[PDB]
Amino acid sequence: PLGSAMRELLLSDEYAEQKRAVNRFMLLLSTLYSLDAQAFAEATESLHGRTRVYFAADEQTLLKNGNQTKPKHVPGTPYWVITNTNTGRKCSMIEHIMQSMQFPAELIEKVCGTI
Amino acid sequence: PLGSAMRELLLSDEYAEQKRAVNRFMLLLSTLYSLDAQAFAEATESLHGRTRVYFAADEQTLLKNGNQTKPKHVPGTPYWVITNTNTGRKCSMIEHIMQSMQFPAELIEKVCGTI
DNA sequence: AAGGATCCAA
DNA sequence: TTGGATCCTT
DNA sequence: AAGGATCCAA
DNA sequence: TTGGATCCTT
Repeated sequence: PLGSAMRELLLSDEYAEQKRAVNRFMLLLSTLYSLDAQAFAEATESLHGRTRVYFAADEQTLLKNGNQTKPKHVPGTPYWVITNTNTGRKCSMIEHIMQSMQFPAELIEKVCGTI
Repeated sequence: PLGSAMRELLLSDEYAEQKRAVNRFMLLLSTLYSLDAQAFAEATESLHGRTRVYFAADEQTLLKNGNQTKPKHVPGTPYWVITNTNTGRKCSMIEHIMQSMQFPAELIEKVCGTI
């Protein structure tokens, strides 16, 4: 929908610069939140593991529940994310934040493909 | 609903006779189908394993998918069921036929408690 | 010799 | 944390 | 001395 | 067959 903007970013030199997964991941998060803060926020609440919390508004909440997790700082928004995850999980946290955001499954597979 | 009939069976001297789980389970399936053949039937279609079929209209359909399974014969109706299953599963197949059939969760835990 | 837990594969 | 089915006996 | 497979618990 | 977090290095 507004996911033509996501496309821009997949193609962007900046997205391309990034050499690490972690890094593409935060850029996705950051941009998504910059589209709909709202839809992102909702998207987030439903996202978490068995025992670990994934997003949260501050470093600490994440350090508590689930222990070695790598609370990365702030995307470019007001959230904090877990980083101690292989790319698979990295992917699905995006699959999820994107499904709840109503992005076409076509995009989604692409996006996850680049991470 | 018509689950007071179920309640009579849990109490019945007949249900009480059976000493093995299998037998109680067959008596359940058997009784349930007697209530609503139609609702039993729809209940059934959704019930199956990763790779075994659980219910079927004949012994062979079962023997084929999945391998030692113990096609038991017939309840007292027209179906055939898998038997090579521990009590647990024997349970959840009842839990399933039963939720789909709209019995109150209260009953259901009871029932599955007596298997 | 049937039944079913207990163990192993997704 | 579900499901298959060996394989050890309630 | 971060990143993220792997490898191990539900 | 998913989620943790070790623990070996793209």
